[PDB]
Amino acid sequence: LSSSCFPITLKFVDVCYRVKERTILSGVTGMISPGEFMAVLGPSGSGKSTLLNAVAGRLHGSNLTGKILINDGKITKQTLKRTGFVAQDDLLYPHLTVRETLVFVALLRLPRSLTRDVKLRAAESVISELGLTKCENTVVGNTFIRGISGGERKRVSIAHELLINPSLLVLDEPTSGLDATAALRLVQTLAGLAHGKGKTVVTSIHQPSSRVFQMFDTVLLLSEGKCLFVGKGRDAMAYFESVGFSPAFPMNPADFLLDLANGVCQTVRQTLVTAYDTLLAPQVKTCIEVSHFGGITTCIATWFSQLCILLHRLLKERRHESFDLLRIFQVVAASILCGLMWWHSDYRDVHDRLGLLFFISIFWGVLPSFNAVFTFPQERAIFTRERASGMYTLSSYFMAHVLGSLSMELVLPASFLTFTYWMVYLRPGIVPFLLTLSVLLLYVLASQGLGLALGAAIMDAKKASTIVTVTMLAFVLTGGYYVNKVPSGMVWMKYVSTTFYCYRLLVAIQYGSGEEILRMLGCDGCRFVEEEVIGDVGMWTSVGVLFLMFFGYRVLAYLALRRIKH
Amino acid sequence: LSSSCFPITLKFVDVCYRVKERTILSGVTGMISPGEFMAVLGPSGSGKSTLLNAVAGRLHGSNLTGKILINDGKITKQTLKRTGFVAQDDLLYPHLTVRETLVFVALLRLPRSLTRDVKLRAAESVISELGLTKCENTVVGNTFIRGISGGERKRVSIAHELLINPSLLVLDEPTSGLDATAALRLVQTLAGLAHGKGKTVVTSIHQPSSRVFQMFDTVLLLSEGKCLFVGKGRDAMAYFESVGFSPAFPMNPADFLLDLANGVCQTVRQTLVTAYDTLLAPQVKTCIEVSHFGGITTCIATWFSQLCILLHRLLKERRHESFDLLRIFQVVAASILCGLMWWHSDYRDVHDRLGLLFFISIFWGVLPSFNAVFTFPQERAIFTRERASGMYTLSSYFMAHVLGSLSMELVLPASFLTFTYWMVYLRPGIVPFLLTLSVLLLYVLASQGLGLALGAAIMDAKKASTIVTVTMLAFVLTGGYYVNKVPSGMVWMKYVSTTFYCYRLLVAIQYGSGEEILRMLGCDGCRFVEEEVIGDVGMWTSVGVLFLMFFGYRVLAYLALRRIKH
Repeated sequence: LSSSCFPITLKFVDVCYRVKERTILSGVTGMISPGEFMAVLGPSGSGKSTLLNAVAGRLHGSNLTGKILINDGKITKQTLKRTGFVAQDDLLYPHLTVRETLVFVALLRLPRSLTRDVKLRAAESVISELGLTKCENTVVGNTFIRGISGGERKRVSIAHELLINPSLLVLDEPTSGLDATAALRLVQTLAGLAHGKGKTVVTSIHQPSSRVFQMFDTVLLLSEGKCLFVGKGRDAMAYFESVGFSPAFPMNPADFLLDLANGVCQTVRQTLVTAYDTLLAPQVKTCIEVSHFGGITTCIATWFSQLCILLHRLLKERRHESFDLLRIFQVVAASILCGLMWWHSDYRDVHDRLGLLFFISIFWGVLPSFNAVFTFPQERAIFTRERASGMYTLSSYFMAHVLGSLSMELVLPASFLTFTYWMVYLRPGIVPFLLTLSVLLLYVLASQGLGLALGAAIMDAKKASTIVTVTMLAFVLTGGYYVNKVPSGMVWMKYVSTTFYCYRLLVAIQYGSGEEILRMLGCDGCRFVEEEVIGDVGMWTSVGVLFLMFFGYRVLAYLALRRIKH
Repeated sequence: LSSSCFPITLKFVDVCYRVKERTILSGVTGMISPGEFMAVLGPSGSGKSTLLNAVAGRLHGSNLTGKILINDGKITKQTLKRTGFVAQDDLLYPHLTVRETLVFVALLRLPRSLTRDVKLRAAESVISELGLTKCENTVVGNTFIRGISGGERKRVSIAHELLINPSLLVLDEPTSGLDATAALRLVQTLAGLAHGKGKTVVTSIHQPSSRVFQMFDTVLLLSEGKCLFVGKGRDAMAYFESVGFSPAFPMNPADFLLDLANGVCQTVRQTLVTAYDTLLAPQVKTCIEVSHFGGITTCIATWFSQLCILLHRLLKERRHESFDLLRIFQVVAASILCGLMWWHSDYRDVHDRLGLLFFISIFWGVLPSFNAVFTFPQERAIFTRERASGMYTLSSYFMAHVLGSLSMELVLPASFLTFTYWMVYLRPGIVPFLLTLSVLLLYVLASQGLGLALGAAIMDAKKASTIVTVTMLAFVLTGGYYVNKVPSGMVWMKYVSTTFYCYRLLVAIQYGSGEEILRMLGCDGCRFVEEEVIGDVGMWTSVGVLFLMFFGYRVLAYLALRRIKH
């Protein structure tokens, strides 16, 4: 909102940064007043992006030296309520629209003390302020999904920070990758935020155009971290002229200053360092000195409010993954092939029924585990950016993925079984169908948690697609169908198999405790119904271990995500 | 080489291009003399990239109008021996070094009449000319594999065209994506090719810097396709000044001309169109008028020379795919799991041996088919660019992929079987091992050709990874192990299965024509060795169909690639 926008007079004196002892900054000094649009200029590797991260307050410790002052005071936690940092990379969900993106951010970022209709009025007030009205119902997209323009993807990211009404806006190269005229209108917007709304905007332009440079108020030019010039942009050429450096051909003045910052001026970098420290840097240093200024029920309902908005956002986005048309075709074709190869099958052919019930165990253990290993690596960049700026606390983020995957992932196994239970002539009745559906859906969830835990432990999505393939290969081979005479050192491995407990449960639903197909076959091929259809584990032992793998593989996925800060 | 470089005086008069009736060009007229470096300026959507494609001669037909003249003559096939087009996207193989990239191109592009030591001297003469000596042993890489710089990836692509010694070099936005100083040294190189080597260079710079614009000789400025200015770049500001358009603030002169090309000059596009057609365009038009100028054994050995260089290049590149460390681990872990679950297995346990030999059939049919479906979609951009510029003719390209996949893809199945033949206690002897290895390697090749044909027919690598999964699901289910009582309408489907013929061949090698395990079991469970181990197909019928699928799936992969021009 365009009120007085409570003022921030940012100062920094003697900021020195050293990473390992490469000095990135070595004595920068300046101050940015309210209503001022500063542009930080400099070549690559000059310390532009490091000075802005120290201005924003997100490079702390003993690597940093010097003082950064917000209204003659240090950077507390109550000053970072009024500071907004727009990073260089825009991390957005591609399948949300522009209005849906900024409504969900306005419900998570703005305080809970406000009404819901107030927080939708704060999201429609940054769409019109940044000029996002014409694209507000268009999806965001990415390089694959076609969506909004490249200059409007930057305005969606500035709108994430403009929702909390910051007094200081720090942008890290916002015009990089835009056009010539989309980068001019972005600088026209950021200058209007400072001149016409009382903010303090500081940004770092990479290679300014001719009329882009005409829009800055103040310019700070860095060579390798030693700050050649601080002052008005219309006074930059007249200073370097009366130290002895004038251009020869018609230049963009932003091309002339970046020539001096390298020391490639045609007819000097250490000449301009001492020239700054004898004409201008005393005058800046006096300006630093002259300028002188619920209960336990509320934190539970805050968690359930954050979960319901995160679940509602995740369902509009992660339903193009679950119901991908190449994923539906893979289950539709498996339903037709399973229902044609075992069409009107006989329950007295025991060896064919057990290969039916084992193919269901292979297919619905390999397929949910392989898709779930991409869930957490794909959103590591969006989670880290949005958890750092408030918005959630990894308990509501994780539970919105746990609850949002019990919903989307159960539609396709339930449609597989409804199709191929009555064509394949499995055990008739409403009760054996609902027990077969209950065991299959509990197995799909217990096998999905194996991929969630491996994807959270190995945050590489390709290195973990190999470990879940080797793990599901050992689970299928010990599931109890391929090998009957297991060697003595390998009989333990079936008890950690997820496929072993689903398959033993499906045989107990279809065949019982033997003794009814023994009233169909003689024997009561005699031990072929004494090691295959009666088994070893009970029915309640097999159910309780599939529940221990449902809860246990998602506790391990939480603890894997808890250690990364990612 | 820096000789006289036989001169090309390119002319174009009244070039009009219309795609569907959007006019991209509407009457461009100019001429580029030898020893001249022209820069084509203009905003986006102005017809820069279309004028250069018409200059290079790669937009022909009736969409184009007007004349393009090379030394007062039309564009034949003998003038495109001397024209080199450097496109905007650089399509290189990431695992070759810079010297290996330009040696393989020098052996394929340069004529066969030369000696081999001459063609390595022509590849080391464009590395030093473009200044690629310091990076010549570094791999090229991409966004994933770390390699050479972004400005050196452009110099590798200019070296592809500088190998044939062209007289006319056409570059389509070469400084796009580079730095400020890497784009200056590239223009310094292209100006040295025109000024110091007698070439005719014409390029289209997107957003020139201040001193980049000082390096052009002539400038052609387009608005939407109507050519506002043709002349020297040092005379561009003085022309627009004396028609009534001077800038107000210090500008880069390339920013001022692109302002006039849009009609956004501060204080006009149709004003400058007629101003060009009344002062300069007569003067150009007179300059168009005043300027006035083995046997059948050799084509077989040319094919085998192209095959041997394409095979040698493919082995250095496609061995990081075949011997990926996550692909070796998938086969090493399957060897240990197969050798532990069937450790010292008994041949009298028939049902366990048949599940061993069927797991080998599933694993080595699913794994080569899925990897082969990415082979041809991944190189569709590099094949289309390099087949158009000579270099090969799709028969040597396809046979270098057929022969280069009988080599790399057979190492990992042969190591699987050498490990798990003697631990699993399969049939002892040198003869049954070599027959089991022969059947497995012929099955790996017949199953690899299924993925090659599906990847060449569907050039989407993700849509075809789904069809090869559905196809291999129908092949495993009809392979003869899961279902014994197949319904009557589905017994035909096993005869198109690749898995059916490998599995029937493995059972015939291990068990013979029954009758020797019937001397171990009584019966001669009686029909369990009469429908499982004796089967239906013979041994020579099963071998001849696996050969018909080896040759037949690669004829279909050739005919799929033959229709796309891609």
